[PDB]
Amino acid sequence: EFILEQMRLCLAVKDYIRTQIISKKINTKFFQEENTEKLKLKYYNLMIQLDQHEGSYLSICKHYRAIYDTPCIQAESEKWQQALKSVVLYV
Repeated sequence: EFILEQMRLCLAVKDYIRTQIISKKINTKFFQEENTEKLKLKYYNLMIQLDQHEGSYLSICKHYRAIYDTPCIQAESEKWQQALKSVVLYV
């Protein structure tokens, strides 16, 4: 949480390069979602904003495919519908 929090602060500063620099320290430290789903959701909801800046239209597809985590995501049709719609829209 500590190392993830300052990413939003850097976004507030509007310094994308530093955000992309600091984000690389969490890629290998996955499987933190075994008991903390909301932390994983918060993490994924930031690279979407980050990559939307310049032109990256395919990595965000990978993120939305990664929103296929614990059925605490897909058992909520009211938002699961658009969660699975946006991936096929962005492909």
